[PDB]
Amino acid sequence: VQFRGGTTAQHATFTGAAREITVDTDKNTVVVHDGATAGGFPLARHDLVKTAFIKADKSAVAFTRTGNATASIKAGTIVEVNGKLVQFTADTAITMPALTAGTDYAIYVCDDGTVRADSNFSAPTGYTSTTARKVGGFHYAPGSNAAAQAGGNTTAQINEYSLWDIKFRPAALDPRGMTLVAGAFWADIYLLGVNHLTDGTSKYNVTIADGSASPKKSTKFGGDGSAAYSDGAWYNFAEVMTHHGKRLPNYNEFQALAFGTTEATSSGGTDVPTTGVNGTGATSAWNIFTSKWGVVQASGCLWTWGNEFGGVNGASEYTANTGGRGSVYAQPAAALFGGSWHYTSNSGSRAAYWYSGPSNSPANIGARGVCDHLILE
Amino acid sequence: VQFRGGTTAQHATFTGAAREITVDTDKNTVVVHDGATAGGFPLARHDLVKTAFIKADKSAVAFTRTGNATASIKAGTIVEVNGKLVQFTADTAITMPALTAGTDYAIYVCDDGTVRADSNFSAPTGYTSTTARKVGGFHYAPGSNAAAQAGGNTTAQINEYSLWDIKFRPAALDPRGMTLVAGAFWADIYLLGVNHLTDGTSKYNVTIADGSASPKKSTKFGGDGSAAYSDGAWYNFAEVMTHHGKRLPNYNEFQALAFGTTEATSSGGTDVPTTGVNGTGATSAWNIFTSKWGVVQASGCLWTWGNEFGGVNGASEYTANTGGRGSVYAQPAAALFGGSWHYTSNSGSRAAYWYSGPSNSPANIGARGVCDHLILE
Amino acid sequence: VQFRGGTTAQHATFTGAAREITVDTDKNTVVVHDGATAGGFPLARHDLVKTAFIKADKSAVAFTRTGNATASIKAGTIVEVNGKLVQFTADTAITMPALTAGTDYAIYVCDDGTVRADSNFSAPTGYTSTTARKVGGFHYAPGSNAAAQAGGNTTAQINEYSLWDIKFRPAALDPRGMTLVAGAFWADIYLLGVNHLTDGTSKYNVTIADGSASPKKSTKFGGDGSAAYSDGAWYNFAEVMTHHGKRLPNYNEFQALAFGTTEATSSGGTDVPTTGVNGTGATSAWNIFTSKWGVVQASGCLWTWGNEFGGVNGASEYTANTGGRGSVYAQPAAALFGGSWHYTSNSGSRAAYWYSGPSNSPANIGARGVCDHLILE
Ligand SMILES: [Mg+2]
Repeated sequence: VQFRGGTTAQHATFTGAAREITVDTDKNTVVVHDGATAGGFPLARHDLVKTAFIKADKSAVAFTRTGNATASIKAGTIVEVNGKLVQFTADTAITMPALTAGTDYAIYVCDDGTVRADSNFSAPTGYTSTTARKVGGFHYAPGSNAAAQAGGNTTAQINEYSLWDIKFRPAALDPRGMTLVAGAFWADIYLLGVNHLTDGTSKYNVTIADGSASPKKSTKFGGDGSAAYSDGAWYNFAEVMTHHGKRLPNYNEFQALAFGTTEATSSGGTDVPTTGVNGTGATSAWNIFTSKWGVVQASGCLWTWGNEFGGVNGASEYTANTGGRGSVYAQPAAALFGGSWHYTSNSGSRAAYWYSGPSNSPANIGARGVCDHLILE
Repeated sequence: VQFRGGTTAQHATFTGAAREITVDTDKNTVVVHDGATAGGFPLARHDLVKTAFIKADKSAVAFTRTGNATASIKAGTIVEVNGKLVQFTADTAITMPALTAGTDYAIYVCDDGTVRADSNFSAPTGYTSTTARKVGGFHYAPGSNAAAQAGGNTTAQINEYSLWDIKFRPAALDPRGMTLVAGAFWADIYLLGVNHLTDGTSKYNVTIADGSASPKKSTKFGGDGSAAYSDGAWYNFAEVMTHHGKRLPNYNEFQALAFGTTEATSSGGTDVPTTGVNGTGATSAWNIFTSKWGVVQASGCLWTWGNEFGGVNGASEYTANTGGRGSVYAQPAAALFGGSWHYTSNSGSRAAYWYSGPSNSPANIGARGVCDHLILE
Repeated sequence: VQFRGGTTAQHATFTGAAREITVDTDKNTVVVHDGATAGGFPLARHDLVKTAFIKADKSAVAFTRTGNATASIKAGTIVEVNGKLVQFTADTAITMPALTAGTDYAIYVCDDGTVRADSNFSAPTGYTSTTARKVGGFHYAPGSNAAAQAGGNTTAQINEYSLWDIKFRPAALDPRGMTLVAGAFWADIYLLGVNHLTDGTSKYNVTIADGSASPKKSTKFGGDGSAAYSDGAWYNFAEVMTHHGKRLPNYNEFQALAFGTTEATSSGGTDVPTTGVNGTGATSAWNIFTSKWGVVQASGCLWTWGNEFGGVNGASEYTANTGGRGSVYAQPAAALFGGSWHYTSNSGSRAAYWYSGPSNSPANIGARGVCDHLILE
């Protein structure tokens, strides 16, 4: 059976009988008729709804944490994948792989109707990137989020605030290793590592970048992938955050992201070399410093450079201290937040130090990234 | 009549005659054929266009203010609601309820083809949240926006700049009580109130939060809903804004949002206890301080904490003044903007004071929230 | 042939045979049936996918620069235009007009299946705004982007980083004359001009706005389109950026956008009056100062006001120096970035000067705009 049809031009002056259907041969679609409206009512090609992703509540993430190792996709979620509609009319359990402390996972909605997580961010095992659509993810943390203001524990579990989907996520290109702070913005769970080019800025159990162990030079600003910065100046850490679509925190962001840590407490000992791990000679375990949002080593471990200036100024004369990129005049200090291991009761979620100019590079200053919260219709 | 059909796999090697239609039984959709293309041309299921919202001009809000108490939805607006297409081919009047000074309203497009406003943000009277879709809203202000730089009047009316829709709105979760400043960002119409947890940050005729009447403690940062902060330090006001997905203004934002106020003028008297209402012993009525964008008490009433640091510094020694969350060193002042009631000709849209550290808490400092402008395709 | 049909209510209790199609006369759409599901499966009206724009990689712009004067639209791009689906299954060449140095172009996908650029931002020649859909654009620069840290050349060509589309673009209303810096945010290619109301903030070969040649007064803040500001104070430049949905850069943004310029080098001579053109008596041609991202006169030409405060403070007393909009107390300096023509080896991508209060207005300070990167699903 071949239906009556014609071009779009031929349809423009044609009024079909009520409930008559024709085919527009220019568009390769069906046109429904009502006995009254010239041109009828063309229907949409599936191609024009490719990547559709519809949630019942667009103001919240698409998933719910249901236990330390379990999560569900929410009722009312509709997903286009591989030419098909896949929907969930009730909260539906996500099939989990083996979960390993300090690892990010991607959540996929597949064309067989299943929803599943995997450590692989291209495709889950058993599927391809065609039959399985990445719609979100989460961080399986090495310990709990802070229930109050005494840090968390060392029981590996899903961080509820690290749940993201394609329309509810970090603005930064790579959403991995980040957590949503009070619903307002995203923070890196871990302090910046030396090998951030391959690891991203936020990775568990890696060597922390600071004034002595400088980060690798950004490949967007002349770096070759191997060379590190000559030192850990503010300029270099800011440049690295920019590379990854992030920034250093301001004071309002820092107090928010670090809330839940054990206040007026520092790591002790002589160093904090590694993310998510006890410091060298530490008197407090790493988990003492976990925030409400699951930010790890949120205070009392390393200072983070901030994206704010103020406090004491440098000399009122042109000073070439920017790594060969011009001079500064009356340069104010760049903020440092959080305290570090040797600062005893001065560390905390509002600890702030404004004496150090941006060219300074001591062993107890590193960085933590933040970015905007991206919500989409 | 049952059409020829089969699975998606069976369709992959099938080329129907030109204008033949088949049914894909995996997808439950129609496939159109052209006599040439194997697989044909699948059509889209309605489920995959749920929540569609299309405007002729996505760079502007979907509505036009047509009078003090009237507004229309713009021509070319197409809305999916309850499985149906509802569109407007000309500017179409919004059915209004009784309008009450200092109240927010939601605009709904309903499946019977009507567009209507209501004080209820779940559903308009006569409808449910299924048959009526919330697409936007506005603030019915207690007075006019400033036509020049002498404030506004006390004639209750729709604030044109407070019009928002789901793809043209404050980035903050709750869009109510906000206005778009020069098309650039949104500002709270009213100064922060004590009861912001229930009222939101921007509400007419409520008790203003300041250094003596501290805001309720944020429930995202340890608050129980009843307890207030011990004082009105910068830290506490910043924390409240974060709770609501907002922030304190910087200097560029403040001069923009306050433009239109009566410059070099203060409220006078001894206090400004309440939003949108005359101050205690005031020599100027509240409306003298309305900005071009309808920001109420924009200057000369209470200072707002700003999200900027600079000016005079605190001691260059560790000082525990953050409410038990660590120490500050060489802490710069946090900006204050706008002036307050006792500052005579020093108040204005560019009034700025940089002597007060963030731990200060006097009766003449409160806060105003701002957030980004969210525009979506 | 008229198909069986009825209202949506009549459909609710109707289960058609498998592969039966009916027409919902309320919706004017087709409903597919499966012999089991009451109500069947309504299909989507084309109206509900109007403006659909789907890319294979939503994290990147839709176009690729293939030469100095050529570009293609990427494979997998699907576009709704004039009721039709237009797609590209391979990278497809964009038809170019004559290209003129320092000019912005719009890219259109047309309903005849072609993709083409034009200097006109309403419609390309030969088409209307109905048959041709603006989907993006680019800047044809007067010289190359910096390949290293020695600026660029004077060979006119497409700036790859200036490529934008409707879902990958400056957050500012007008995307023209901007470039994406390290994938993080957008910067104005050119310094702010006097005639920014008609030209936008970023235009080639126009008179630069500075402390002597003040910008035209913003028409959103009392300007009439002809009057200029009394001087070039920080306040005025910030106000102009706000008008255009932009802001002055902070330090982290500035070092990023200016990277690639010839460091520790200034224009020389006595002035830099014009964008994209040699300075008056310059010892370095304009192209010496082109950044990696194609930011023109990025350093060593004019200082830009920054959106940051710090450094040396003004008197600790109320000072009416805001153009009649209140007084400032202990006002910190507003940052200046980049250096200017007379600053020899002190200029560069990290050059910063913090001695000048915002009310200052010398001939060697202007402004450059930045804004957020807008990525959409
Ligand atoms: Mg500052």
